[PDB]
Amino acid sequence: SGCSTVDTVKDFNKDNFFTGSWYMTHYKLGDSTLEVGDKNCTKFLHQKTADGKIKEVFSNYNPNAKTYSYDISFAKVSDFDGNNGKYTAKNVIVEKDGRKIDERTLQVSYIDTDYSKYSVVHVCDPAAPDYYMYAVQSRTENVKEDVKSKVEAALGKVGLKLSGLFDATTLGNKCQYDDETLQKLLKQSFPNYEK
Repeated sequence: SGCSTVDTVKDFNKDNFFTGSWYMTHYKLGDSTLEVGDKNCTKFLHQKTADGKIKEVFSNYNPNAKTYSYDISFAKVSDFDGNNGKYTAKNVIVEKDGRKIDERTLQVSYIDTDYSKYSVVHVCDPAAPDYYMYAVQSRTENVKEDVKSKVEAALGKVGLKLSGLFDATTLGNKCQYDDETLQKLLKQSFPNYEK
């Protein structure tokens, strides 16, 4: 019980992964049937800087409530497990302006990625294992048709199929992403979490 350990991408290229932005297209969150409050449109921006810091800023938009939530993962190259797509991050839930609301530790496991199109991840809180997430992620709002099977294989490894996940792209026509806040918080200094 607790957080599941999943095999991860071998030879993780941080520099090509932690650049630009990603969209979360499909996902499973916990064991229970998904409620409308957990049906969100998520986009995140990240960056790895020379100092070795990794930073990821999430915009989570719930079309049903027309509300945004924001969180930021902070990690350092030295939090990664060797050369695998695996690491621990301090994830902070914040307001638009970056004020801390709550914080937790996440274990992030990249099951697979080709860097330029898609990634498949497992995220889990070692202190709240009932909060686990398996997610499909894309450089575009939809996963590009020509990698749909390369993705479905990855999900295969973890006992899942794409159709077995919430398709966030059913929200699409109502999906919104707070690019302004994303850009602003990425640049913004967080001395309580940097280092």
